[PDB]
This record gives sequence, C-alpha cells and structure tokens, in this order.
Amino acid sequence: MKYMITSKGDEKSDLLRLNMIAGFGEYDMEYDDVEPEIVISIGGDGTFLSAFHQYEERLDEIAFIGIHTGHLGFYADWRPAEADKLVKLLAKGEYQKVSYPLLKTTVKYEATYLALNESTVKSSGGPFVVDVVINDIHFERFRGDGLCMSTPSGTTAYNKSLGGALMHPSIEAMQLTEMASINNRVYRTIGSPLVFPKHHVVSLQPVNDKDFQISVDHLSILHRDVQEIRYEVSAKKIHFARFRSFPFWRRVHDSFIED
Amino acid sequence: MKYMITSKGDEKSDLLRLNMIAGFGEYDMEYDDVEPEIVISIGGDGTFLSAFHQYEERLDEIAFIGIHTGHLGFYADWRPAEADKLVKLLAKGEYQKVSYPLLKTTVKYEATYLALNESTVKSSGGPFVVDVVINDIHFERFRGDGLCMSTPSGTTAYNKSLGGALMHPSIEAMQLTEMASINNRVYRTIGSPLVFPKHHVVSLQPVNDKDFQISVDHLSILHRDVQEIRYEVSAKKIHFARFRSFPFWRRVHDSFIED
Amino acid sequence: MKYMITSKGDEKSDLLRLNMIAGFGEYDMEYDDVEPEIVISIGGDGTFLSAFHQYEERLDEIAFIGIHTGHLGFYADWRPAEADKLVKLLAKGEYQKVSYPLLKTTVKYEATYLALNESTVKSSGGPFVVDVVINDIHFERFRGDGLCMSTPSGTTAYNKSLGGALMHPSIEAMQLTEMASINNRVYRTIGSPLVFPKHHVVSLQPVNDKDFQISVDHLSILHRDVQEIRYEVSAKKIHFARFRSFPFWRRVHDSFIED
Amino acid sequence: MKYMITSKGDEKSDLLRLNMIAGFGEYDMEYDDVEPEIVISIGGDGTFLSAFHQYEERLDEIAFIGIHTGHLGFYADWRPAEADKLVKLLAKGEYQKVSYPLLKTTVKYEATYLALNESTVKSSGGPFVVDVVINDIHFERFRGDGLCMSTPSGTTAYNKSLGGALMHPSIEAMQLTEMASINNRVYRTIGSPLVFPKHHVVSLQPVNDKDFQISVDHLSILHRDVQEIRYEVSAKKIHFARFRSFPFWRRVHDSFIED
Ligand SMILES: Nc1ncnc2c1ncn2[C@@H]1O[C@H](COCC#Cc2nc3c(N)ncnc3n2[C@@H]2O[C@H](CO)[C@@H](O)[C@H]2OP(=O)(O)O)[C@@H](O)[C@H]1O
Ligand SMILES: Nc1ncnc2c1ncn2[C@@H]1O[C@H](COCC#Cc2nc3c(N)ncnc3n2[C@@H]2O[C@H](CO)[C@@H](O)[C@H]2OP(=O)(O)O)[C@@H](O)[C@H]1O
Ligand SMILES: Nc1ncnc2c1ncn2[C@@H]1O[C@H](COCC#Cc2nc3c(N)ncnc3n2[C@@H]2O[C@H](CO)[C@@H](O)[C@H]2OP(=O)(O)O)[C@@H](O)[C@H]1O
Ligand SMILES: Nc1ncnc2c1ncn2[C@@H]1O[C@H](COCC#Cc2nc3c(N)ncnc3n2[C@@H]2O[C@H](CO)[C@@H](O)[C@H]2OP(=O)(O)O)[C@@H](O)[C@H]1O
Repeated sequence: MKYMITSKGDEKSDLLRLNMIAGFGEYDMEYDDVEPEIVISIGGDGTFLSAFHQYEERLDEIAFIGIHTGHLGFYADWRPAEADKLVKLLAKGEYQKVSYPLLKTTVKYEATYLALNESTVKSSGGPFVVDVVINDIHFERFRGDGLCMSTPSGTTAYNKSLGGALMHPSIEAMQLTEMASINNRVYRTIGSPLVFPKHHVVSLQPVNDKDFQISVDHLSILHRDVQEIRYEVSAKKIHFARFRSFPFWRRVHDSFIED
Repeated sequence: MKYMITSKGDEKSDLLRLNMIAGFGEYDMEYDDVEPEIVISIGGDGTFLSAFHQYEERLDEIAFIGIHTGHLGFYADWRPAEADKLVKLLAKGEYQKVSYPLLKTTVKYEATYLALNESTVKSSGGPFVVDVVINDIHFERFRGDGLCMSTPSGTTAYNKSLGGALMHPSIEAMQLTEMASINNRVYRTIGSPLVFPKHHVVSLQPVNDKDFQISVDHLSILHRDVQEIRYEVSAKKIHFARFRSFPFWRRVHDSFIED
Repeated sequence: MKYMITSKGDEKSDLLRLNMIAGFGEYDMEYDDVEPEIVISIGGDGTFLSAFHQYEERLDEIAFIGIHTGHLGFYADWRPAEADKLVKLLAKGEYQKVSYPLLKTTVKYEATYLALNESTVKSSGGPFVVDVVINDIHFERFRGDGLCMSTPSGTTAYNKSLGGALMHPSIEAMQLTEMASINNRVYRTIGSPLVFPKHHVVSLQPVNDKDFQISVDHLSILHRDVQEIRYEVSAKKIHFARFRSFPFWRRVHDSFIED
Repeated sequence: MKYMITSKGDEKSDLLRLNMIAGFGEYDMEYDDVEPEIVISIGGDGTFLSAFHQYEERLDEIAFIGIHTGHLGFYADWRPAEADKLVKLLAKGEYQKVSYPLLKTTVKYEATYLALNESTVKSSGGPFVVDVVINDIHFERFRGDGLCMSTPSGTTAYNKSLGGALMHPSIEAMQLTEMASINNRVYRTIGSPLVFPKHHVVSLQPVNDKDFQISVDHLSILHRDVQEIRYEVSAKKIHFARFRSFPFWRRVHDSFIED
C-alpha cells in the first residue's frame, strides 16, 4: 500500500518518522506522498490538522493515523511506543476504519472549504455585526467579537473554550458558539450554543462592513467583499484507521479530567 | 377517531376545550380519555407535559397536539384562533406526524421512567457527590448541586438555564449539564455540557449518601436507598400531529429573540 | 491570654490539638472555651466556619487562626508543621491582625445572621420566584433555582461555582449570583453577578410561595411565612491573627492553579 | 464658566448642540474648547468616551455631562428634553459632582494611558500566551484569545459580555476577565473574573511573541516589542456634574431589564 508520514519537524518526531519508514521497508509498503492510501501524522493535533488539509482532496481514499510525541491529542492519540505495532498492522491491511463528520464552509463574494475542527468569523477592523440566517429565516442580528462553527471532534477545541457542548463524533452535526455577544436594549442574541443536524444551512450575512477574518482550522485569512458565509455538515468524512479501542469519552477524560 | 382534550383548568382553556368538543361533535369523532388516538392539550407547556405523562403507556398509538392560551410554548405552539381549523383537519386524518426523541431513566435500588424534557438528580439533605460512569468507564467524580440530563426538545428548558446547548429535536441524543460543580485541588469535573448519541449509557452512582431528589419532567420525588441512576436515549418516541410548518428554530427565535 | 482550640474530630486534628494545648501549657496562656481571645481551628475551612459561628457574638474580642490537616484552606491556611511556631508567637501577643468583611442577613416574618462565606435562598417545594429590590427600587423578578449573596472571602466558595467573580477581601462588598435563572418572553434577569458596596441593601421578596430554604454558611433551615430577606455588608468584621504573609491571590493560585 | 459641547455629528445631535449654545449665550458662560470647565457630550456612550479622551489631561478641572440622543447610555444618561434645564443649572454652578474610578495602563517596551471603560490585550498574529503576575508573584500562564481589565463603570460594557460582574462605580477596583482561555493538561487559568483593589498591580508579560493588539476604550493600536503591560487603579478620577438622582442600579435596570 502507498503511505506517507508527516512530522512536526522536531528531533523526536523526525527520528520516529525515519524509524517507521525503516520498519515499513520490511513489508510490501511503498512511500508515496502524492497518492498515499495511509497518512501518518507524528507530532500533535496541529500536525494532524495540517496532514488532513494537505490531502483533503483525496479524503475518500486515505485512512489517517495520528501519533503524539508530546501530550495526548484527540487526533494524535497513539503513543510513540506503539509505532512498531502500528507498522505491522498497517502493512497487513484489513483494519477497521472510523469516520468523523466534517464542516463545509462556503464563502460567497464562491470558495468552499472543509474543516475538521471549526470555522470562525471575526471582525477585521472595527465592530462585528452579522445577520444569522437559519434555513433562509432570519434568526438573530449578532454583534460582538465573532462566531464559531464546530464539528463534533472540534467541540473539544475552540468550541470548548467558548462554552460549547462536547459532542460524540458519531453524531452528524455542527455547533455554533458566540464570542462575546452584546445584549442590551438594541441587540439580542440567543446566547446558548446551537447544535444543527445534517442539511441545515446557517448563513452569516454582513450588515455594514464586508471585510472579516475567516478561519478554517489553523488557516486564517482576511476575506474582502464577502457577501455571505454558509455552514452545513459536509457530505464528506475523514477516515481513521482503527488500531484498537480508545473511546472518545476516555480521550475526553484523559485530556481534561486526569491521566 | 377517539380523542380527548386536557385543560389547564382556567376559564380560557376550559371554554376553548368545550368549544372544540362541540366542533368535534360535528364529525365522526368520539371523545374517549381511556384509549384516545388524538390527545389535545390546552394551556401551556406544563399542561402538555402532564398530558404526555397521563398517556405515556400508549405513546405509539397517540398523536399529541398543544394549544397555548398564554404565551407561545415549545410543545403548545398553536394559537386558540386556529382551534376550529385544527378540529377540521384532525377529523379528516391523513395529517403527517413528527416524532421527538425521549429520555429513558432507570433507577436501581428497578423503576424506569420516560422524560420529554429532562431528568435531574439533586442532593436531598447535605452534599451531593456522585461518580459519573459513561459506558462502564468512570468519567468523573462530581461534587456540587446536581446534574441534568435533557432530551433535544428539553434543551430549551432547564438545560438552557444551566448553559446547555440548544439541539434540534431531529437529533437522537441526550445532553448532560452540571449544576454548580466544585472544582479545586480535590474535585475535577468536565464543566462543559456533554451530548451523547443513542446506545450510550450514563450511570450516576452514589459515593456516600444514597438519598437524592430525582426529577422526571415536573415530577420530583425523594428516592431512598438508590444504588444507581441510568440514562439513555429511549427507543420510544413522542408523536405530534403535524398541522403546518412551524420550524424548531423559528420557535426558538419567537420565544427568546423576539415575536 | 485565654485561648481555645476546636478540632475536626479525626485522629490527626485531635492529636495536633492536644499537642498545641501542651505547648501552650508552657506559657502564660489559659484554656477557656467560654471567653477566649484566641480561637484556633484545626481541620478544614468547614471546621473554621463552625468555630466562627460558635463565637460570633464575641467577634470583636477574638483573633481567629486556622490550621489545615488536610488540603490547603482559605481560612485554614497554616500547615500542621507550623503549629509549634504558632504556639510561641500566639503566646507573646503583639502579632498583627487582619479583618475580613461579613454579610448581614435579616429575615422578616425579625432574625439577623452573620455569614463568613455566603447566604443563599432556594425554593423549598416548587418554583422559586422572588422580586429583587435594590435600595428600595424594584430591580428584577427572578425565577429559577435560587440566589447567592457572598462575602469577599466567600467568593472562592459557592460564588465561584456559580460564575461569580473572585474579590480581594480588603474590598468591603457583597456579591449576588444567580442559580439557573429562566429567561424568556415572560421573565428577565440581569444574568451577570452583581457587586454591591457598603450601605447598599438588597431585599428579596416573595411573589407567591412564602416558604424557602435559607442558608447561612453551612447552616440551612426551612423558614416559614417569610416576608423579606435583606442583605447588606455587616458593620462587624472577623479578625485573623496575622502570623506571616500569605497573600490572598497566592492562596487562590495554590488552591485552583497549582501547588 | 468655560464650557464646550461635542456632538456625535448627526442631524439630531448637531442641532441640539446649537440650541444649547444659544441657551448658554443667555448666561455668563463662555464657549471654550481649549480650557473648558464643563464638557457636554451629545450622542451616545461612544461620543462620551471620545470627549473624555479629548480632555483627559485636564480631568481634575472638568465636570462631564452626557446627553443621549439615541438609546439610554451609562455615561450619556440625560434625555434631550432636559437640555434646557441642564443649561440653567450648569450656568449657576453649585451643582454637586460625582467621581468614578479610572484604570491606569502602563506599556513598557514606557507609555501610560487612562481608560474609562477598559483596556484589553489580544493576539496580533497567531497564538496569545501571556504570564499573569499579581503584585510580583506569578499567578497563571494564560493561553487564549485575550484579557480584559475593566473599570467599575466599564463593567457594563465589554466586561459584561465576557461574563464579568457588574460593580457599583463607588467601589475603587478593577476587574480582569478572560477571553476564550484554553484549559487542558498543558495550560491552567482561574476562569473566574478577578476583582482587584487599589494599589494592586497586575502585570502581563510575553512568553514568545512580543507583538499584541492593545486597546484602551475605543482606541486600538498594534504595539511592537512590548515587554510588559501593567494595570492598576488610577489615582485620577473622572468627575460628572450631578444634575439629579439617577442611581447606577436603575441605569442597569433600564438598560438590560426593561424601560
Ligand atoms: N482561544 C482558543 N481556545 C481554544 N482553542 C483554540 C483557541 N484558538 C484557537 N484554538 C484551536 O486551535 C486550533 C489550531 O491549532 C492546531 C490545533 C489543534 C487542536 N485540535 C484539538 C481538538 N480537536 N481537541 C482538543 N484540542 C485540540 N487542539 C489543541 O489546541 C491547541 C492549539 O490551539 C493545542 O493544544 C492543540 O493540541 P496539540 O497540537 O498541542 O496536540 C483551531 O482549530 C482551534 O480549534
Ligand atoms: N431553574 C429552571 N430553569 C429553567 N427551567 C426550569 C427550571 N426548573 C425547572 N424548569 C423546567 O420546568 C419544567 C416543569 O415545568 C413545566 C414545564 C415546562 C417547559 N418545558 C419547556 C421547554 N421544553 N422549552 C421551553 N420552556 C419550557 N417550559 C417552560 O418552563 C417554565 C416552567 O419551568 C414555564 O415557562 C414553561 O412554559 P409554560 O408551561 O408557561 O408554557 C421542567 O421540565 C424543567 O425543564
Ligand atoms: N455547589 C457548591 N459549590 C461550591 N461550594 C459550595 C456548594 N454548595 C455549598 N458550598 C459551600 O460549602 C460551604 C459549607 O461547607 C463548609 C465549607 C467551606 C469552604 N469555604 C471555602 C472558601 N471560602 N473558599 C473556598 N473553598 C471553601 N470551602 C470548601 O468548600 C467545600 C465544601 O462545600 C470544601 O472543600 C470546603 O473546604 P474544606 O472544609 O475541605 O477545607 C458553604 O459556605 C458554601 O460556600
Ligand atoms: N464584544 C464586545 N461586547 C461588548 N462591548 C464591547 C465589545 N467590544 C467592544 N465593546 C465596548 O465598546 C467600547 C467602545 O465603543 C464605544 C462605547 C461604549 C459603551 N460604553 C458602555 C458602558 N460603559 N456600559 C454599557 N454600554 C456601553 N457602551 C456601548 O457599547 C456599544 C459599543 O461597543 C454601544 O452600544 C455603546 O453604547 P452607545 O455608544 O450606542 O451609547 C469599548 O470600550 C468596549 O467596552
């Protein structure tokens, strides 16, 4: 099978990468970073997010694996000590796969993006006012610092810091959280996080300024003359190679409660 | 068809009830409060919750309808002015039905209950400490005022006041929120609301005191010698007669944003 | 000087108490639990709160000291290893004193209480609705689980779990936090914690039910036919014997950040 | 007396300004925008904030007055209908004055600023990590979107949207709130708002990046090679001309509860 390995670039991750390549050399496995069917990320969740976006046009043909050489990650959830066992079981194939939902972001001026964690919209220069439209009905006029739309696996990241709920990634949904909303006699927002099912479309529309900072995972670019930002659960999914059982709620416990 | 009408009991709801019965008398419709196939609640969401529990053993054979004679409700979402149109379309049948998920609560000392809004566990006398177990793995030791497990349609009720997310009721899930959790060098909880899919089981287990106040919707009873409280999405669903399109997110907007 | 020592009652605290009494026996110090001028609490913050209330009628004549035989406390902030040094410096006198503000609670049916942490008002049986009146002007009609009025040193306790601010105890103020307030088309509360200076009077007044559960620190009693609950910063203060410098913000850091 | 009037610049505020100048022309009152002793702001709270900063070097010699030609403001709290009565009572003098505390911000690379609402520190490009030091002791390493330090009268503004407490402006304090803090196995922050008395110094210190966006009220500038940001309650105060009794808590009620 064709495989590739990305590295955070520090000494630990690079040497683990070279060792796994050597281990793969003892099997019917070909290193190919153009059309791999297995993508191994060695580093942290940030390294994994970059590997996902490096290959987001071949998502249906790739099984992803994350190894954490630092603290436990939610995508980088296997320890370096297990790398030799990962080489053997990856080479045999026949492992199971698990799929997590993704967020589709459409920016009309169109450009479309996939997020594994979230997409956010923030004020560029000055106040941030957007009309929030849900399935073509005007829901609220938001004024504040910004808005965050999270995938299920993204709920443990930015979403969590904004008061959002943690959602098991088997649920096909997206979650919208507020950043420092104003509420007074003029403006009124819902306050609570909002959780949307598949096929629901949330549209952000400018009121005055048409320039915002729009993020998709780690990528953050200033977008000019934007007329609309549309969010919906993607029809595409990210696929993980299933090594063993590491339940989502145990990863939550190990990351935030104790380990 | 067999039908029954429950009333909040004030002048407005009682006379609307008598008028609808008279209107139903002009059709092939029989008043039966033992085995109705249509249950109409006239009052508020509290009146509707009582109608649901009056007939929770025949849920699969009943279509519920709520009329609000006060402010707009989330279950009582039709106005008294539409009552004559409701009589005509209910008598013809062939209306569509919509189903919302329910929460199954099991109390072991077993007793099982269904909630349309939520079930909560609170301290009876003294401090509240419970071990939270998710799918048989210990997740956290909670110390504080209590815990709330909400259905999707319950998310706009107690859940909302506790910081929970609002979830569209097409999502088959339950949501767990904390009430005033202690977090210091001794105890540690997740803080965030937790959203669980079907077939996930959340178990609350006593640490010292075995007496708690357990609520299911409006019913709140003191339960002695409790050994466990188990939550999971019910296999049963409540069925609403679908009169017209009143989207969930519009009901959210009308109730909390403006109307 | 007259002194007394209270104990949590476990083996550790009792034997530390007996050892300190023996150490005090080597000085001009008399054990008196009727009119002590020095009150030493050995246990935790709960033990200290009970010592404060045991002697709250002689607050102006007592310097309090707390020793924690378990985890660090905010009132019980000296370690057992320092007990022999505490005996020597307490016997000499001439130590400095520090004073923390207290909360005066008046319950009219009058009865008055002093709180070192907080006083709370909760629903007894059924819904909790109270009118909140600030300096005789109606501020809000609160509906929800209850309200909490905290001293500065209480802000790290119940107040913290309810989202309240942590206030340095040199500030003469009280802080009001909400417990699970309802906000919809009917009811409207401020949401935010409220911080009041001296001489401001916050009055809670019943709307329907006149029975509530009222707490003052660890004491919680059901109060019948209550017509009003009045909160204001007390003119009385608790006095601590100042052993050395242990800044409030360092106690916050050691308790909640790391130690 | 020397007076000046600033205007939001819309038709309503400009014509009200010209009418008040005409009214002042009937008294011993001289228009001077260089050394006024009375500064009248006509517009909203934003207009008032700009008037404060236009004259922040003569604060001890100026009494400020705010008139709101739109919705009620917290500084612009008098209605246009009262303008003719304001002219008469301002011309006589002998009115009372009320003083609100201010926040002193020191930026070391030094530059010092006064805030009437708040000062905030946010990430410029990339992640935001700062060490928080309280009275020279390291309190926490904050990672997240930013931090906000509010005056008492600022607590109803940005501070409120970030979960901060509302503080009566007679309290000489400042309040620190977090913006989307990360909390996991790596980082740990207090979470709660922090309220500091006079003479307490809160210092923000860079960890990696030394470039941040620093705001003081409406002014927001990018500051390069910053080594420290120091916050403390200013020794200076803003003085308002006291027209009549409009209590702070009533302004809170009228702005956020109902009016
Ligand atoms: N104010 C804010 N509060 C919270 N989060 C904020 C935030 N601003 C931005 N963000 C998040 O940063 C992401 C971009 O940085 C790469 C990443 C990531 C990531 N993914 C997850 C996830 N799914 N669950 C849990 N932790 C996750 N991290 C970890 O977040 C940290 C980096 O932020 C590191 O500890 C990562 O772990 P590691 O790389 O060290 O292993 C964005 O996508 C956004 O979510
Ligand atoms: N501290 C607390 N904060 C918030 N909620 C609290 C709460 N303690 C208890 N509860 C909720 O009470 C329920 C029991 O009272 C009957 C009901 C109901 C109900 N259902 C919903 C729903 N799905 N969405 C939105 N509003 C709903 N209400 C409305 O809540 C109010 C009554 O509480 C009335 O306005 C009801 O509207 P009406 O009857 O006047 O039409 C419990 O089940 C629990 O949820
Ligand atoms: N849902 C709730 N969330 C949070 N707090 C809640 C709460 N319900 C009630 N409460 C608080 O209990 C108090 C009554 O119990 C005695 C006490 C105390 C106390 N004082 C302080 C303080 N000033 N700062 C910080 N920790 C403090 N504790 C510690 O709280 C714990 C006991 O609750 C123990 O760890 C105590 O430490 P220790 O005894 O083990 O040393 C009430 O007064 C109320 O505040
Ligand atoms: N995410 C955010 N969430 C909340 N607030 C945020 C914020 N980002 C920035 N800010 C605040 O803006 C200020 C700069 O804009 C000028 C101002 C002001 C102001 N002062 C107060 C005050 N003391 N109490 C209550 N409302 C106040 N406003 C009103 O806020 C609105 C403008 O933001 C207008 O309604 C103002 O009213 P008006 O001008 O229409 O009369 C900053 O200083 C900061 O506080």
